[PDB]
Amino acid sequence: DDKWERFLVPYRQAVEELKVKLKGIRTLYEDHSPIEFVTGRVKPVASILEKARRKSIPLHEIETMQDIAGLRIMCQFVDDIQIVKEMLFARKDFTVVDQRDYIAHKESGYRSYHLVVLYPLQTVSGEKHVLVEIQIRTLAMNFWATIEHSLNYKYSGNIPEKVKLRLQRASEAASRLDEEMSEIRGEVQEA
Amino acid sequence: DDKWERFLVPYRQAVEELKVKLKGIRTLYEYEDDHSPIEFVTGRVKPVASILEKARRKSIPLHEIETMQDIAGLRIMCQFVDDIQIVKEMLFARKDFTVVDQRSYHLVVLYPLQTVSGEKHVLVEIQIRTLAMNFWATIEHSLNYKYSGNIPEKVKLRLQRASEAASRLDEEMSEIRGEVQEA
Amino acid sequence: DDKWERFLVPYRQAVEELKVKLKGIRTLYEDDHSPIEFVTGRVKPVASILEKARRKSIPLHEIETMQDIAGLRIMCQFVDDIQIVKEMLFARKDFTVVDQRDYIAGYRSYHLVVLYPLQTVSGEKHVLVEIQIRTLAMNFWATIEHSLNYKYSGNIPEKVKLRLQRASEAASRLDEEMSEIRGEVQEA
Amino acid sequence: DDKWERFLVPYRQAVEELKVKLKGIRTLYEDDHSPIEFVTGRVKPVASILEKARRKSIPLHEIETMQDIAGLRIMCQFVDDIQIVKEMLFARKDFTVVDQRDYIASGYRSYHLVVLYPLQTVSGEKHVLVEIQIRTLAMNFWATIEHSLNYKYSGNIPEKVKLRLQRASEAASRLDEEMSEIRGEVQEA
Repeated sequence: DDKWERFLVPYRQAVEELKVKLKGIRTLYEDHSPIEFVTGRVKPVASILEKARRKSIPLHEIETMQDIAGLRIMCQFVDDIQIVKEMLFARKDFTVVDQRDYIAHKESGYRSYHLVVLYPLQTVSGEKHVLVEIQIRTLAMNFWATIEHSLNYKYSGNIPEKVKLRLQRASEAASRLDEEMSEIRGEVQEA
Repeated sequence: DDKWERFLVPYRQAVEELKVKLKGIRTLYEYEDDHSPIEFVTGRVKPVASILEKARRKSIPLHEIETMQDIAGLRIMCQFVDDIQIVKEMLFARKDFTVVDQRSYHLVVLYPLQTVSGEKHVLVEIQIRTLAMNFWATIEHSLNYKYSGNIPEKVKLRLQRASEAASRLDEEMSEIRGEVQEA
Repeated sequence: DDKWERFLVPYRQAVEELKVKLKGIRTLYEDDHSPIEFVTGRVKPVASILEKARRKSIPLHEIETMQDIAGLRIMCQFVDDIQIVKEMLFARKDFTVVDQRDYIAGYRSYHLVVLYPLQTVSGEKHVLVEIQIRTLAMNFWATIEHSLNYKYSGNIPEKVKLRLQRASEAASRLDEEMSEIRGEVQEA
Repeated sequence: DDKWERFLVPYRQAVEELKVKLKGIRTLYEDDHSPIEFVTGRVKPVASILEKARRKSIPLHEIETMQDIAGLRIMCQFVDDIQIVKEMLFARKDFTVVDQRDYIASGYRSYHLVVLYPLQTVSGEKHVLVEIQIRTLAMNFWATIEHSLNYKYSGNIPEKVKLRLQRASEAASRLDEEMSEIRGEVQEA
């Protein structure tokens, strides 16, 4: 079982390196920083196994899983997301290998931009390329998604319809808040 | 002004001590693992510039700065409106400081800081807000800064609209929470 | 096994709170000489708790009496800094000192034990926390001694044991020359 | 003076990124003996850059040629670890080594190398020089003290204090020698 913890060591180190890197973006800006804060997480073994058994994964290719390592970048404004995206695409300390835009959204109201990078981790024995998922979200998107995640866990994937209807209303309310915020930003920018 | 950096030392330490304390609440829950009434905690000591400036707009003599309740400040952000009362009650029950005032919900605590030369009781303001309110409030504060306290009418309208949208979001979240708890 | 990590939660939080407090001392000083160089803290792993419980025959219902489930280490530059730190700790009002032992007066270290009034969700929990105060040279020697004793399962060969003893004497002489540097400057 | 802190921002970020990288080495090892005990990093204060800026003949036009505005220190338990860390650093591909100087071979002992770190910024890449020193714990202790004394006495320690500092460097060296023999003995497994 520490074969697991030995397997996850590079993923954890990739996340810590990328956290300090991405947090440097906001520091460099202190005008308006396009990043409010940054979090990162390596998937717990249980959650790796559960998803592997839910999506057809024999345990020998789990290394194909794109989100064992994950970061989340939270932005104040919707337009900040495109800015962060472009910064990430320009970085030379990793390469972007995949992306998908749920901002351009899901049936329940999930809003988030995803990309996956291949991070060239320097190890004791040389280089190891590890997949790291990076999501970019507004604060309001992140708030809604966090609640949805908690409810799906609490109800084991079967949220009762009365709660699901309200969750869907909350996603629209979060979306409207982001729209009003966008109007504020655009109006300030017509400087 | 090294006079300043020395004056602010206790305030900064009180904030760091209180941050680790309050962040421990969430930790206590999420082993548990049910719902933490705290989502996150931030803290800041007011910059020398902003202390002086506020001192001069409500007419405060330089020997009366230590009376200011918000040189040191923390902010506690909660998911749900109902969490705010839960956090409030937790803070009133803690024995490692005393609550001396209250009125976003804010309270002020007196923190018995241990220093090398003995004790120093320092005032620290604690604001408790929902995430949605914090988001609006951060933008309002920034605009108030950018426009030096006189926000233009075309921006203030949009800020009011954002405030209403934040309110609607908190209301839906509250309804979600209300449905879940009657389990 | 989930019972264990819930049991250790208060110990971890006590350590994190004490670390930030004790690191504040150096901050308060930094112009002058800080009696503290750095601060570390650790909660003993369940494995190590159980094993010590079995060597000093502690019923699992009595483990909470163990003084070093939670531990901090304070490292100082000079031997004289240790007395200064000791006095600071005895004067603090955010905990109470309940025990101490001085191996400075080849293992060298000062130990004390405090009772920390941890604020929890359900009220107060008083937790025992061991605080060791050491010079850098002392901590270095003790760290090596601990590692070897682990590698050799408590039975260090005589050829390694002789060198470890000479090393503790070298560490002690290093501290002595450092003390003389301090004693002279101080005689300003 | 705000030009100073904008100037130092990349240096600070380079140090923070390299700290997390180098601290990952020990983690990777824990199980086994880590050749690294701990890692610190520092950007030089404006005052100290300027003072060094030409008591050592450097125009502020070319401050960036200074190799130690950004600095890291790697502390090892054993003298033999230093060579291991050195070889690890030369093998890394996330920077390039551009200079080195060896005082393992006043009583000062330390191995130095200088790397060029390709910092990703908002405006593209910035290559910054970062000095990395590798020291035993006992060496680092002594050097920390000398540096503090050199500050107290504005760069010329009086000799009655300097003599003892030399005796102290010799005491640290002897501690390292016994530890080396211990390491040297255990490995003969």
